[PDB]
Amino acid sequence: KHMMLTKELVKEAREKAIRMLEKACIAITDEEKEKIEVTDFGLGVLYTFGLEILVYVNNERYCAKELVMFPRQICPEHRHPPIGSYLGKQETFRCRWGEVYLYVPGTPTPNPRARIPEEKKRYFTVWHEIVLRPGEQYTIPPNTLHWFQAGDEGAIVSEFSSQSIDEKDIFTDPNVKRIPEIV
Amino acid sequence: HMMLTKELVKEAREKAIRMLEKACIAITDEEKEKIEVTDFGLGVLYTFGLEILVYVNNERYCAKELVMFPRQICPEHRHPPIGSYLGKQETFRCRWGEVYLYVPGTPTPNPRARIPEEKKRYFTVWHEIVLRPGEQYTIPPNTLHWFQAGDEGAIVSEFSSQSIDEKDIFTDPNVKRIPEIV
Ligand SMILES: OC[C@H]1O[C@](O)(CO)[C@@H](O)[C@@H]1O
Ligand SMILES: OC[C@H]1O[C@](O)(CO)[C@@H](O)[C@@H]1O
Ligand SMILES: [Mn+2]
Ligand SMILES: [Mn+2]
Repeated sequence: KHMMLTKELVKEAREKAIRMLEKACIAITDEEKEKIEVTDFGLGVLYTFGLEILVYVNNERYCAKELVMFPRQICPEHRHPPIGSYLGKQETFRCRWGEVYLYVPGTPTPNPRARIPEEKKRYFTVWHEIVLRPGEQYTIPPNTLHWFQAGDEGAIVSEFSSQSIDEKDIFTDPNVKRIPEIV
Repeated sequence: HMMLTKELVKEAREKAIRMLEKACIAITDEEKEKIEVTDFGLGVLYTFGLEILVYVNNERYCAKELVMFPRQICPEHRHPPIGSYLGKQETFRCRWGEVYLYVPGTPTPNPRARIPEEKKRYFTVWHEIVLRPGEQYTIPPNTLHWFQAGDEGAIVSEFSSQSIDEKDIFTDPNVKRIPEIV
């Protein structure tokens, strides 16, 4: 069934993300702990498709975030398009802990590490693999299709970017709604 | 006073690497060789100095890790407009240790920072912001600021618009930003 993001699911996920941040020695304030965003992308299977996000700062000039991912959690394929005169978000990912499998346009990598549910494979169209372990980075230019899945222990991945406007992101999966609906 | 030598730089790079490791911040072997050590041209690295890792710096944004040994001071400066570029805006986030940041405003009584008496004239802003791990402050462009780490040192992340270090304006006319490693 097309399941639902509940308050209890959100609380459970927020607490798990906080433990992961603490394990990686990343200090976060009590106020920030309350502002960790939990999204299941409107797909109803948070532990399959989902992200736990801390926004450190986001303004017209720049943005920085911490993306926390549970084991094998997937961020559905999307891109950050131009918005009016804004070029669109460019971002640099830096893995801080665990490992993540990032996919961008290019020649399909053989034997990719990511495992996508069979019924959703149609909504993953780019297959050039970049594996990031702690300390490693990759930069995604604006309006570029990408998606990612954490490894079997999960991941913490920093974002450094231009202004973020999540509401304007374009997803390949037409079922995705970026902004959560918590019951 | 001294000149910044290759040996002093390598010693400071190694100490900054150990501090990053203590804070559990992963860095690549390539990044270890690219940590910048500056004494701002003032010849007292352990008084005025910074060890910097630039994670990324382009036209759209910049992120750095600033490592500071106990009581290292960044001399007072601002990031000005450059042509049509507004100038760098930056957000600092303390990751480890503690740092004393000073910005324009009413002088704070009993500041935590300790500055050399003979350099006081080149520190002109005195409104104090203390940042402990997890805490942040944002400096608008063309704003005078300086900072000193606490008695354990500090690791302070920067999130900012494009960085152009060469165009920074320092209050101390003795400061030279761009290195002279002999
Ligand atoms: O909106 C989808 C998510 O994608 C990211 O850029 C990672 O690609 C996050 O900043 C964002 O919240
Ligand atoms: O150049 C002076 C230094 O000041 C900072 O913005 C911190 O204020 C660093 O990015 C820079 O390297
Ligand atoms: Mn993205
Ligand atoms: Mn600055």
